[PDB]
Amino acid sequence: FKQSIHQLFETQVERTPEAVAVLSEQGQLTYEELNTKANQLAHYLRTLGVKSETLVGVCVDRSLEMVIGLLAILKAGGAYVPLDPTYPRERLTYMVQDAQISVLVTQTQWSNLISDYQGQVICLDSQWAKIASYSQENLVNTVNPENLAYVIYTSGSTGKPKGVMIEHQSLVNFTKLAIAQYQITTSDRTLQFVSISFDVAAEEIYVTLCSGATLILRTEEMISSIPSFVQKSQDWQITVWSLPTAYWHLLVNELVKSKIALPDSLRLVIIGGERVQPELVRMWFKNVGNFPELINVYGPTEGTIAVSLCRLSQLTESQRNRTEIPIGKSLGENISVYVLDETLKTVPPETPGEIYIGGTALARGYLNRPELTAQKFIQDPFSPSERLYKTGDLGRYLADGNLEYLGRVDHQVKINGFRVELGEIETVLLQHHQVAQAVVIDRRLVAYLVPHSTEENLTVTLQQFLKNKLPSYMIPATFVV
Ligand SMILES: Nc1ncnc2c1ncn2[C@@H]1O[C@H](COP(=O)(O)OP(=O)(O)NP(=O)(O)O)[C@@H](O)[C@H]1O
Ligand SMILES: NC(=[NH2+])NCCC[C@H](N)C(=O)O
Ligand SMILES: [Mg+2]
Repeated sequence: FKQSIHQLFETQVERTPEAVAVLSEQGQLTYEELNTKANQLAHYLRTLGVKSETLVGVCVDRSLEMVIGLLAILKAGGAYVPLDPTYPRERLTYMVQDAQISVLVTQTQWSNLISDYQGQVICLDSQWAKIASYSQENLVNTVNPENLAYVIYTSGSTGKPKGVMIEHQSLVNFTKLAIAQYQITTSDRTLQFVSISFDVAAEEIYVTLCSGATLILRTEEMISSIPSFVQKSQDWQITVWSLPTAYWHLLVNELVKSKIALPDSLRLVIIGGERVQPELVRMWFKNVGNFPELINVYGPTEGTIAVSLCRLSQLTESQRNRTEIPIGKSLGENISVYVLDETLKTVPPETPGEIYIGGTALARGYLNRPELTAQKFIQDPFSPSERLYKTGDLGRYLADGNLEYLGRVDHQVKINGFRVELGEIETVLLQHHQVAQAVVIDRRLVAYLVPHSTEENLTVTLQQFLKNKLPSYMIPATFVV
């Protein structure tokens, strides 16, 4: 039963061609229309040399175009590499060079964003008349399941981000499991929330589109305030929210502080990305109750989005009166979530250890980082045909079988909900001429540094320096000497 993610999508299109697939504040596309437009772009991409294992950069804003673009790259047999337009030129250029990207799917408003680029560029906004001349038919046979679907960059502690290579087979497995876990149906309306620079965007997009639900693309404005976010979700009649945990934390505090009613259409809230606060979980159950359903979802990018989940609304009082809220149990049978000792042996229940992931969830590895790949994706000594991914997350299984997240072994953290290696920022700061040694810590980022010379506006100088290298959320608010 061999299948690619776009094939899963294609099966759905055939089932329900006239359903609305994607909605934005600007327009909408039916399943048929999304499929035919992605086919037209895909056919064009094939004529540009895009084929299986070809990496295609995607530098688009959240729009109907974004979705067409992702699906087209997939259908052409390529793997997309998200290139976040809010990142600085130098970071984007690095990714393009590192990934050897020679096709860039973008829009005219982003065209000056690569330190400039010798490959083929397609601007979806200005060249649609050309693209509309290509075939609307599904392409046949362009990938195997072991072929890449996307390469997504994450923070690197040695000083540069690195790409996590995700094959179709792991993504398809994820998507099918999540669809059944969440009970997504053709009646659902899912809010597309996170940037495609984070793999949770793939959950939101593919779970929705491969089940026949409607994907609703959010605006920048709707998240600036919780009342706006809630009211717009009520206007859209949203049934599924997928929220970074830190944003859900904001939401809960504002719910109680105000008398804001949740949308009446909302049936499920999926959270993840960092440790949920038991107090806010208790505050949620007191003020909201058990509907909408609340699920805590865990996993790293390297395990294809998520590997564990816990239905918080199904926890007993006692399970929620604990000091950690569980991250739960494996998303499915072909995914193993282990707590292991230093020799990779399982431990008795309630014994803490490090979380390692096995089975269908695994990334192929890190793009062009053989040392890091060998370090993190380990051959299973007790099952040599298989690999384990070392998560760097500590945890323990409770007697009831639920996994608890216990923290990190290292200096990876989450800032604004985004994965940050403190070593990335620290490594980058050492490159400045007037920094001698440097250390960056949470908690919020504060930089600890001894300069070569003390200049008295060194805050703004190191800030402006990092501004052009690192995403904003990697820039400390304050510095210390
Ligand atoms: N439900 C959860 N509870 C606690 N921690 C979580 C949960 N979900 C994810 N995490 C943490 O987030 C890590 C995985 O981050 P990941 O999803 O790989 O990065 P990201 O947020 O997409 N940003 P990046 O990968 O740098 O672009 C895990 O290893 C945990 O430390
Ligand atoms: N809504 C979700 N399914 N979120 C997934 C949570 C796990 C994911 N690794 C993260 O860091 O966010
Ligand atoms: Mg993830």
